[PDB]
Amino acid sequence: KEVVLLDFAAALGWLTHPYGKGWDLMQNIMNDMPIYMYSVCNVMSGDQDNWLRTNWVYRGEAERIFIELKFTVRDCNSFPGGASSCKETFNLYYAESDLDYGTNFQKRLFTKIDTIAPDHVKLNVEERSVGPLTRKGFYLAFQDIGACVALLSVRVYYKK
Amino acid sequence: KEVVLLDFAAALGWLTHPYGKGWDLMQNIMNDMPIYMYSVCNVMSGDQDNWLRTNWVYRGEAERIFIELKFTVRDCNSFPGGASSCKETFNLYYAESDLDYGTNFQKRLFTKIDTIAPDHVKLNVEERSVGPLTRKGFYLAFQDIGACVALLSVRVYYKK
Repeated sequence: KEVVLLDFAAALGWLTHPYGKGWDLMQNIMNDMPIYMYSVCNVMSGDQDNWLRTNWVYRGEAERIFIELKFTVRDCNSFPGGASSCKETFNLYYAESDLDYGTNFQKRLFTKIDTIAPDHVKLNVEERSVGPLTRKGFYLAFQDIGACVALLSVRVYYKK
Repeated sequence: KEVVLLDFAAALGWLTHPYGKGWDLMQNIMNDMPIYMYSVCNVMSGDQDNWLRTNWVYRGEAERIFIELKFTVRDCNSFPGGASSCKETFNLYYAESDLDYGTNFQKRLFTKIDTIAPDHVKLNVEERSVGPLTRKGFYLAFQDIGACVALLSVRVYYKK
């Protein structure tokens, strides 16, 4: 039985560091129900280190969590003239905590789970897992290093 | 050889009728390069008839055009309490013209190509074609009938 801890597409207050110039919330709030997506596309600028951090998530009885990501990646060749700093990967991180950090964030406190690879707008579904988890809760975070990516769905579950 | 006539994700002025309450432009314009997507999610309201129309596209020497769509669909069961009017399909239309209609649009002047089916946020790639085309140009259009859908990529090409 999959027990869902987090389902982004189904409804957040996610932290972006930097705010504005890094990951950006895309939204349609003009219809019956909202569509939200975080994206980033600083493929020209170099030295990108853009962070997106989920809300705090309760661990409950989970020991191994599964993280399912759906996302687009635009290929670096599709940017005219060359995008020499463009990447087609991004990184998946997490941190455990017995307490809500609120808006406090430091990338150095997070532990890498994996580089996420796609293997001209390419659709992707990737799943990773991590455990054992032991604390009251945890955060996930996404580090962008200069890719052009829209996050469509983030689902975290464990198996009971 | 595929000759590309339209590539939405790679950069529009697309018409929405209705404007605001129908298809909505989602955008990230805060980074080096833009990410744009049209979406719609009026799954609660009933009697939806929302239109999104491309720019005018030159036919050139194309006779049969291929239309490649990438998109998400959120399942109707994922809306709590029941979404009795929710759909998981949308329709693909086109119209030929020797002249630019500008912002003029009438749905009755367009011809259906197909219902697009996906077969909780599901990723999709669908391709359809249509021809023979014979006029100076054409428009594509997307009719939403009450689904929750984000259009990620629209590519139109012909084979030379």
